[PDB]
Amino acid sequence: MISVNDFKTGLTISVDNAIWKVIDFQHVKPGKGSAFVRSKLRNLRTGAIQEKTFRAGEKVEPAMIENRRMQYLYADGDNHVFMDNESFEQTELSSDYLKEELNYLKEGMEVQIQTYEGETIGVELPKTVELTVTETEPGIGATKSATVETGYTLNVPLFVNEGDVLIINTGDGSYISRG
Repeated sequence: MISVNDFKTGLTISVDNAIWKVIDFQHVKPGKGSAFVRSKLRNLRTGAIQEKTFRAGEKVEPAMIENRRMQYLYADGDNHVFMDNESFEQTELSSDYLKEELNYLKEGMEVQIQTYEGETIGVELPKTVELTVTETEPGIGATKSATVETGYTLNVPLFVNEGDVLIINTGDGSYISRG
């Protein structure tokens, strides 16, 4: 493990049943005695920030995060199958893990998946996506509702027609323009 005398910005560690990144830290020398570390840690699941103190002799546990470039192949009922671009290994993720991301995912999309000791900790989508309109009122600074091919519904300009391709921001869910 990591000694209190060997910290640096950016180390990844496991402590108190969470995984964390060292954002900043101070190496403390108390008078003439035994040194310790006060660290600022970011939780790699939630983004919360907490202070943690490591005392001399403690032996902090390292954490290895795997980051993989993957392709979404297709849905298999409740299973969503992704392929590793380098190895061709397949991973199956569930709708109940991907609840919000399914508003935007479509067959063929490239994603990045992060894993810690077998657990899946994140899926990073493209920043924008192109999705077709399956339901909206016909055309005849005002908006109307539209449903796209994933089931996602959003507000769009009055000129949009069923079958149009929309460019949508995956961060805030908003309409950008037509494709």
